[PDB]
Amino acid sequence: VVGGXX
Amino acid sequence: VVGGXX
Amino acid sequence: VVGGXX
Amino acid sequence: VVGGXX
Ligand SMILES: OC(C(F)(F)F)C(F)(F)F
Ligand SMILES: OC(C(F)(F)F)C(F)(F)F
Ligand SMILES: OC(C(F)(F)F)C(F)(F)F
Ligand SMILES: OC(C(F)(F)F)C(F)(F)F
Repeated sequence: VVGGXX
Repeated sequence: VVGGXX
Repeated sequence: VVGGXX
Repeated sequence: VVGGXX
């Protein structure tokens, strides 16, 4: 899986 | 501001 | 600002 | 198998 942000 | 995770 | 995975 | 992003 991959994820992120802000 | 404050944030993060993963 | 964050990101991750694999 | 491949994955990525951000
Ligand atoms: O979630 C992984 C990714 F990101 F697609 F490569 C997996 F390989 F496990 F599918
Ligand atoms: O965003 C800051 C926080 F996180 F609320 F402390 C500020 F105080 F500057 F609003
Ligand atoms: O992305 C960060 C967060 F999470 F919003 F605090 C930044 F401080 F950089 F805005
Ligand atoms: O996921 C691989 C791919 F990319 F299809 F070749 C596997 F060899 F494992 F199928």
